[PDB]
Amino acid sequence: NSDNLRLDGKCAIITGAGAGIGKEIAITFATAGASVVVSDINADAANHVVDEIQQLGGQAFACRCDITSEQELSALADFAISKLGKVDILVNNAGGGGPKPFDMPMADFRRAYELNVFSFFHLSQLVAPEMEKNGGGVILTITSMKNINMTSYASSKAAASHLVRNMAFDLGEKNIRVNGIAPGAILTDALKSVITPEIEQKMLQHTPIRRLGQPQDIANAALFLCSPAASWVSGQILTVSGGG
Amino acid sequence: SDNLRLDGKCAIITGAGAGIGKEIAITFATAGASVVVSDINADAANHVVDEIQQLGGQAFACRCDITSEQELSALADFAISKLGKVDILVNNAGGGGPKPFDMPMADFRRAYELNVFSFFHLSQLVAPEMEKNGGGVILTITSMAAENKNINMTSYASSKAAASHLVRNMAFDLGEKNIRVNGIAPGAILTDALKSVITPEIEQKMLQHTPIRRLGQPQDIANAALFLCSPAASWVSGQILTVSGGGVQEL
Amino acid sequence: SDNLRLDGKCAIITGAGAGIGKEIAITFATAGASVVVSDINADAANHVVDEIQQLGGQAFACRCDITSEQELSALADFAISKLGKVDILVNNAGGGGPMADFRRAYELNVFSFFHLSQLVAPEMEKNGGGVILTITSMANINMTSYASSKAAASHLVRNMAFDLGEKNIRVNGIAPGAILTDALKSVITPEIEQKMLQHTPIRRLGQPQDIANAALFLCSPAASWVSGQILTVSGGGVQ
Amino acid sequence: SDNLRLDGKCAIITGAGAGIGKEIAITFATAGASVVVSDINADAANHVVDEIQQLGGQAFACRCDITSEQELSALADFAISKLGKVDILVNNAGGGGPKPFDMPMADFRRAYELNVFSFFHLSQLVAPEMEKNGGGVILTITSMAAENKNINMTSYASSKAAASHLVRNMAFDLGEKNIRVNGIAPGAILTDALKSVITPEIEQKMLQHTPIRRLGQPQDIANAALFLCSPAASWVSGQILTVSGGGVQELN
Repeated sequence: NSDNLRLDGKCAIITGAGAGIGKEIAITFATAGASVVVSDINADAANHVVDEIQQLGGQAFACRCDITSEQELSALADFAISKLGKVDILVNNAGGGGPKPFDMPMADFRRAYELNVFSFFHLSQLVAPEMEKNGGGVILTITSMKNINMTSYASSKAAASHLVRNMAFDLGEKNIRVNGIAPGAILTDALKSVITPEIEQKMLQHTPIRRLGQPQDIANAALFLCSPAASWVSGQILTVSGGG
Repeated sequence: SDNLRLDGKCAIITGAGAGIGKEIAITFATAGASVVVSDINADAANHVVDEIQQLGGQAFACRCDITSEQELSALADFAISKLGKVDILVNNAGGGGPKPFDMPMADFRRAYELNVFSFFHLSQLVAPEMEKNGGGVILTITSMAAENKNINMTSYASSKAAASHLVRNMAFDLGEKNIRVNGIAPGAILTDALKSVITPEIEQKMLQHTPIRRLGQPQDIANAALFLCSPAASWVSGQILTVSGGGVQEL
Repeated sequence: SDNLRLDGKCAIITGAGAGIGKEIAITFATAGASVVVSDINADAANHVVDEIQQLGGQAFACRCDITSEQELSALADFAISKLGKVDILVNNAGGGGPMADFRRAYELNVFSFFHLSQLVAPEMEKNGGGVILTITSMANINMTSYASSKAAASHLVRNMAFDLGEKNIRVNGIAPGAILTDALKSVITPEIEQKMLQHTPIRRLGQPQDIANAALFLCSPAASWVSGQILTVSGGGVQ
Repeated sequence: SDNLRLDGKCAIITGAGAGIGKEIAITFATAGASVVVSDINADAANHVVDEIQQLGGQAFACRCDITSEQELSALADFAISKLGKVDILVNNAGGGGPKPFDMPMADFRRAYELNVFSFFHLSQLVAPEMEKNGGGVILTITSMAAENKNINMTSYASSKAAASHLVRNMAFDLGEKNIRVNGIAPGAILTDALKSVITPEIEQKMLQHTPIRRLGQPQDIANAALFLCSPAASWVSGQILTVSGGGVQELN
């Protein structure tokens, strides 16, 4: 029930684990006893999160990967099985995302689909056979993060969400749970470089649920959903965004 | 491993006599919560309090019809008096199910009394009590009938869809008081009650569109309730988590 | 053309003495329906009958308090006396937007519509089909009562459609946004108004004509395979 | 008469050769619109242009492979040239269907080239032309798969859920230009295509969970398209109307 939120013996791939929400998923899962492949677009960023995990206990390995190359996604899977022996957990991060004008070049609209939909659907194809071997596992996508100037990322987030619901049918036969988190009003790095003394005091006037949560808030929900404690939770999208 | 423990924190669990609310009252108790156990039947409440004290936690029993506003005021008053405060409220008391379109209006209204009017009133009574100790967390057990459509479900589905939506609204309002509000839509739970009923032929039929192909246990739903009412869901509010192995189970 | 006409058909219409009800009443009369015009206030209902009669007869007035089951029932008996059959039912919630208070939203949006549907379906079954329509309340200030009631009523439609479908009766709902002429003046001001225009892509508020149009579509043979739909008429807004 | 006709309007209709998209162009042309009929086969759009012509309506054929951004740019400019304005865009062309989870990635990406990127680039093109007429309406034909939940449906369902959510995003971005954006999720339509495989026994399997016990006609969708693109929907934006008797119709 509190050992249900542990992952000892489990092996996890986390994409976009260099920084932000990905990073705390990787640290939270390692610290919960899982062997973890830390994957980012950026080799250096990957190795920094691994130093942080290794200096906490917990097994971790860095792998650079561009998630918009299939050859690269296969490399990650083949790497994961090479360093870990099996795969029980895939956590897939898109990356913040954020606003975009209607008249954006098509590439800029297509890019969101790689990050949030395509990469996620292919990595899920790469890891399902491994999971099935081991009598099951769990796949989890963290979608991008209020309705104007959002066609690319709101659109790609809704695709990924109904992809979760359907994947759960396809992969439930293999006893693989599929779910997603929609992260919300997160105090991210962006919003740190950009907050002045005068606003940190103005915000403290509001109640904790009316402010911003931390990436550890997404990380805690990710853990629960990928844990024995949620063994009958599938096709869910949990929005983790406080209450205004 | 401490943000999935409720040490100190004081919970009111309604309908905690049997099935889901019993299992939530016990999991909460064993995770450190002091637990007021409410049921329509004093006798069923006492069996669960006894059980929580054999296992080393602290629970008080309190008979309560959630359709009497005065009985709901007395339930809250009892919680403040034996625990000293309220941190958690698990709204499990509910009811109704398949009814024909031509039922009496009395029968249609009972659905709203059980699932809507009761829920809102108890939330509005405990809220001021939760602000004064710096906030709190409200959980309701809703139903998959709130998001599914079928013949003979007018009273039940509509009442539960209202409840599902009170979660979203209340989450906004009670945000100012630092209160979280969520719901759990449970799948088919293989409870003690059902385990009498269920032949191994019905099992096949219920799970025939359930991707994680087994029936639910009360523990599955109590695990979900533990997560949502714990500091690890401090950034989770206005949400309905469905636990049903990714499908629906007909009967 | 006449696939969006109501010639020879007989509509019951509540909340019809002002605002969205009145505009549906007149649209429907104009479309050829005989109309029972019910409002809480018998004066208001009576002016809408006389205005419909000046335009091209076939309207009848019936004071109804929709929160009392006897009043609901007399309006259903009164409606069968004057019209002979019922083909179309349009329930119009009496909710502006902003416990016994909490319950009133459920009387208007939920318990009135269901019970009126219960009285009127036996008549619709008898004549081999029909159509029922709810206008939900225009319903963040004291709207938790109206948003919950609106959500109930909306899923009532989705479910109630299965029940009445066997009887060849289609069920739908319109969930209207911020809509003027009617006594919204009450609280609108110039500040609260402009706060609605910034989150409405189509920069204008609704007229009652916006709903009555949708209402005519959903209640005509043009929408004869539409059931269990809530149509949002919000100029692009979100709820 | 007044609020539900298209006299003086100029429609581009994609996938217009058969089924739902053919009956949208015929009902639109009858409502008084000028109509650019587009299918992937110029012969298809033409047959339909002849059906329209033989009923009093001005129409024109411009073929388009919606998957190519250049034939998309060719269709846009043809309709500008032929009609003068673009007041209305009915997005109907698109494919995909059930495929297994272990599908080639090329099959998965194609569903997006068919059901999303097409819908969006073509909107990117007609939106400015619509702006300088004082507004317009865009309609897309989505799918109940965008809401429904089943096996072997990943490429189709996800992709259709993008098109459907696009609808409420484009409503916000184009409302400034006074453009309305809507969609319809059609039930099982007894098009000629379907009437040629239908058994008076699979009808029964499909009507099972279906409150108004009949399959649709392309007229049911065309009627709906006409409301949503007529000025009787002048204040309807960011909405999906599902037309399917209040049920889901399954081969399952």
